[PDB]
Amino acid sequence: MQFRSIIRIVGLLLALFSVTMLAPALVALLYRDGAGVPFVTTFFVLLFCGAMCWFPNRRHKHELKSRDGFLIVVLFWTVLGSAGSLPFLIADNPNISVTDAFFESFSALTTTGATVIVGLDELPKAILFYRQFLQWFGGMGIIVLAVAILPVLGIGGMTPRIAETAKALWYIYLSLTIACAVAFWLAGMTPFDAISHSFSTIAIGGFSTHDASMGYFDSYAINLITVVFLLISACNFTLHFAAFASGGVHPKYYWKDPEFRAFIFIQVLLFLVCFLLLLKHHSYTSPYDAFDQALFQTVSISTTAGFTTTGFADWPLFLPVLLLFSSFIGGCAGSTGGGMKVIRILLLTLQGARELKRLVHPRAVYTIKVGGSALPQRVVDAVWGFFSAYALVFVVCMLGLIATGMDELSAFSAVAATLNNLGPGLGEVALHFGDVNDKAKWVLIVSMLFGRLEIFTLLILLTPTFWR
Amino acid sequence: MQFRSIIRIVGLLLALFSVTMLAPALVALLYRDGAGVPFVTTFFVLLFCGAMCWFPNRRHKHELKSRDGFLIVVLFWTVLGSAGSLPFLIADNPNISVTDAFFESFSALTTTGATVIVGLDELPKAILFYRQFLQWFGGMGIIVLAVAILPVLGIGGMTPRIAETAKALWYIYLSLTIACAVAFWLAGMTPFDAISHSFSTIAIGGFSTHDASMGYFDSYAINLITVVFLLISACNFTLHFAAFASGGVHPKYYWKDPEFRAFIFIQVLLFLVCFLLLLKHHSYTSPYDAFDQALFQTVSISTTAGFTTTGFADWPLFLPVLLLFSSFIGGCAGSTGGGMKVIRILLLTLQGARELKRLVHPRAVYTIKVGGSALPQRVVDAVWGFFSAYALVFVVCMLGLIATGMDELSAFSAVAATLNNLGPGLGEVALHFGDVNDKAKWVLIVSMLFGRLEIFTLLILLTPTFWR
Ligand SMILES: [K+]
Ligand SMILES: [K+]
Repeated sequence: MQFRSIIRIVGLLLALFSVTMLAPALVALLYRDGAGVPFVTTFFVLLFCGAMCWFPNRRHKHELKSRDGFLIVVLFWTVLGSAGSLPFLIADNPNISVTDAFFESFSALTTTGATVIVGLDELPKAILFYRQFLQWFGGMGIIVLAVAILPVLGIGGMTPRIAETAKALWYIYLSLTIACAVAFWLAGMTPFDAISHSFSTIAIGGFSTHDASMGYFDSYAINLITVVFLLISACNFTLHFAAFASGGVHPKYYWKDPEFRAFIFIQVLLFLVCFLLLLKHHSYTSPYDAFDQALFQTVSISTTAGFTTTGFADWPLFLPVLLLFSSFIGGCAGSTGGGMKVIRILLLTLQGARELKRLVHPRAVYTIKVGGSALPQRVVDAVWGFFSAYALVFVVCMLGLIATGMDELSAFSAVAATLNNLGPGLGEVALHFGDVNDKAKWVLIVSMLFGRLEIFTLLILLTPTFWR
Repeated sequence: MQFRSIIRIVGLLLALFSVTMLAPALVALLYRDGAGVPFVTTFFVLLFCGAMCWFPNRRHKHELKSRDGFLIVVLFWTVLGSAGSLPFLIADNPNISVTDAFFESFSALTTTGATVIVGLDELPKAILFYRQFLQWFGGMGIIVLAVAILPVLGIGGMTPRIAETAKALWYIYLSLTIACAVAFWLAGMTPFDAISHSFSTIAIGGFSTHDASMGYFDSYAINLITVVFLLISACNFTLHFAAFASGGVHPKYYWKDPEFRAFIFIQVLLFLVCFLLLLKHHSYTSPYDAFDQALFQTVSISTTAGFTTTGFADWPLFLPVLLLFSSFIGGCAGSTGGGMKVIRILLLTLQGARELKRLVHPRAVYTIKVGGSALPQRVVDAVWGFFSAYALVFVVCMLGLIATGMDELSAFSAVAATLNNLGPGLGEVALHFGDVNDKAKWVLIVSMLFGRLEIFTLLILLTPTFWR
């Protein structure tokens, strides 16, 4: 099991985390205020803990088989998500509840995007920043996690070299959060509203400074930037490594990957169906606004990002509800997405197809292939075993949220907002957490843990056969 | 393709069906009234059609491969369900709409149990009978269909001998609808309310004479009979053939089958969780009533029967919603059930299990086995390919119902009531069809067609590769 060597990397992360608490405090000094003291408390609070899991240790046992790696990523999200709830807890200045602080933290970390703190428009910019930061960080926590996770769950798609992997990611990540934040600034976003939004935009997070997210400034120019960098960020960073470990070698590098392709078909089709139905029901008086809102939504909520510019005014009930299911897809694998990713669908619809044909030609031998042949005994089994589970989780979560207190259709929209790391409600406009049954807030946090770990990795902790 | 030889069995069925229209008319002569003339019109109306598909024919081409059988059972339910809407259409005495007549017919035939005609308490007993009959018939239509359907979709669980199969079923069927109807009569049900209820009870139908179904007479004695014959009927007739092709050879014949076992565990556990939560929230003042209602519900709605004695008074929101998901199981295979049957779950949870283990011991070779080993390349693929489809259907149906007009959570409860051939609503008490958006009534009819054909057999009609 090698518990020790684990607690050591926990102290490494705890400690490695504290060093972040400064960036927001740097802001409660620079920007106005003076009330970002709860970060400097947190900085010592956690800096201290870290080197107290790591000092009574110093024991690099490397790898340590399957049963360790699982336990690690669970802790990674488990712990650093709990820590995050400290500056909220402490800084009882934009004073929040405890479950609230936890929620607004885990949701911040997991690039989910679900808020319990309202009236954030006028807050301390050290606290406003901390919220966007955790998303930008968690955002990294995923891409490097979706490269050192393939050794386990993410198959069919080390110790001193996994490092020089992420190393590369940092750049793709950094290039984007700047390439964006600048483009956002030219849009006219205050520098702070350009760097705190370009944080939660690459991370498919969903957090905003403004209370009404991208309701923001009605600028088609901003809504055009976001939608672009969502599409980009929502598309698999190992394909970016391809376009940008060389330079102008980008072209067909993308159009050649089928998941990237499939994803593009889905985005065009989804927008089509959404944009056209905005015009059938005359939801806007200017077929331009139709274009604006339709295209933004089918992209932000499709990719499990979570940004919203509409209340869904005269929008046909259909469109949100359709958009609520969209979130079950969105985000190529190895992206910042979160629904059972693009391929898992792509595959699913192929593996299902094979099944109908296997009804007419029960002789012929088909083998599900993407460019060159999946593994119809093995990876095929993994996909539509994951699906089932995904649904089993969803059903238990909704059923536990319904017991917990809150109503039927809401539990529905809540788990759907959480499990796909989406953020908003989206059903029949009932979309606001925070003042939810408190027990329910926990069910919810434990729901977005499932969505981030793609179920198994954490589902397997309950197994009997994971314990020995 | 052999179209001809098909249209011939259609005329055989149409005609073979007309001969039934007399049984209800026999009642509009015996029982009071005099207004069961629309049955005798129907009797000639259809008797005529039948021998007009079958006379310009007489061409027994036998079997005719896969692509015919599929087309047949589709027509079976498609046509005989349309005919059924005739005595309703005609008998504009308990006068009904057209989509209403079709709905109240398809739902009657498919042992679904969803009604659009209200105030049926005081109606012509020829029409009241016809409703229960269609369920009793359709009830047969399923057991003989789940024995001459294994040659196609129902695998891993002919022409002059498939006959002497059903032959046997008729008896098991007949024994039960009498064994019951008598027990119901001693309960005190009027003879007619004993034979029209013992119709829709074996057929896991759900239809009642009384408007408030088994609200009926508050007798624990009736609620005790129904629950028994539901459990019995809800359990796989080829296991009955075992206990009763010999006699006292019943004993472990059941307890040895794993699906029968699995089903029993689910019934006890479900009732436990339901019965105990009725006492935690003090929903009844006499822990006896708790026992009564809890046990009835977790059986009628679990097995996709659909009978209800409660409105769900002080019942915790949780329990109905939990019961609404229950309907996705219920009914061993080769029963009168309708959820993706007991095994499909049983298997599903096993095939899922195998998947977690395949995360820890990626070397070891597991093979999902029930008594002696399913086919981890083949039947396993079929199960959780069916599941996915089941969910795909559900989602499209709910999304089409939501477009069609009706609201979000209702569409949810409607498709869930239709696809599992359940009958009632069950969500947050909003449970009444009939006066629903009319287009939606069709989406609903075409939803319970899917539930009865277990998806594929009709899903495959849309295929490209089914057409040549
Ligand atoms: K999000
Ligand atoms: K039923």
